[PDB]
Amino acid sequence: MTFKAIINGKTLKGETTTEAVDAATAEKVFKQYFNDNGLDGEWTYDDATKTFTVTE
Repeated sequence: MTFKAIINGKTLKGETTTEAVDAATAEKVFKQYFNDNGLDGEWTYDDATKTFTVTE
């Protein structure tokens, strides 16, 4: 199922999207992207609107 995760930090912008079949599918697919900045933030799961909230 297609999804859209958003990232926003104290003074850092962010915005992207990705598809996931399970709650872990997006967590395992993002674990490779998070390395880009090397952050340790968290991601929320909102199927009601199909959007994941993240704070860098």
